Amino acid sequence: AGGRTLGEQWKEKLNAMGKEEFFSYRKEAILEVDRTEARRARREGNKVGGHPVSRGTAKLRWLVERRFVQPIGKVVDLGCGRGGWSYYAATMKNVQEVRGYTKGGPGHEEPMLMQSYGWNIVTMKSGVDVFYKPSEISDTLLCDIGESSPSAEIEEQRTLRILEMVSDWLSRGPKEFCIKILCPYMPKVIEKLESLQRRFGGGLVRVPLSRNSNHEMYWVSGASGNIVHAVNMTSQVLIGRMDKKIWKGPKYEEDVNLGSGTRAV
Ligand SMILES: Nc1ncnc2c1ncn2[C@@H]1O[C@H](CSCC[C@H](N)C(=O)O)[C@@H](O)[C@H]1O
Repeated sequence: AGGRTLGEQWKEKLNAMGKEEFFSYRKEAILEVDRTEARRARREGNKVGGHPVSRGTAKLRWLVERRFVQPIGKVVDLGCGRGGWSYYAATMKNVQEVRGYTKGGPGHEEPMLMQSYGWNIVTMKSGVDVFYKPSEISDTLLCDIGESSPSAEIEEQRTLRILEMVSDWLSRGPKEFCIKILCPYMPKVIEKLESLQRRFGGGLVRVPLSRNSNHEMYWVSGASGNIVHAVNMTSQVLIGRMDKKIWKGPKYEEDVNLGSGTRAV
């Protein structure tokens, strides 16, 4: 097929949007968690109330509850940030260890020290650029890296780089995985994904907690099916939410409770 993909058309229409229109559209009909108590928790220094460190936790929870991924054994979390995913994985029955890597530093999130349930099996290391980290054995591989750009070409290249690095870690045998695809609608990214699906399996899913201001999808081990179809479906939904007559806003949802306490190691 010649011409632009649907996702590229979405991207173009998104780039043309004015400030006010962008912030209404961003959350139109999306799923959102109420982070109010988690923000007050952060500022009180409450590490034992079960409040997630970020909105990421809820996204991994959406996926795990639908069995799109089932964390087990040694979990590696690439781009762990504050630890939203690392700490949620540590709450999972058959997870034994969680190792998170993240760059940190100015402008970026440092891992937060929490006492959510299983906190004692989490080890997050800041100051790590994963593109230069030699792969290690894992049973579960998580990766939540992807910096946005108005250019789909710049996003395409970013995504491919992630896919190349992710393929390394996947070749070390993890059968459970969950990987953010920044820009899944560009032809080269599709080509690579389709190849990766042949070798490692899985499928691409859109998480409804994602904002309409991005087209991020997760390549997850528990999913299957035609990648092109899944992607186009998302483009169509995101486009269908554009140019709304009246903005109804997001559907709110309760945040995840991660509890507290250590677990047997
Ligand atoms: N090359 C790189 N190496 C390590 N971390 C990176 C990186 N590029 C971006 N990052 C980090 O990856 C993080 C992705 S957002 C992390 C969200 C996390 N899953 C959660 O639930 O909290 C950002 O904090 C960013 O600092």
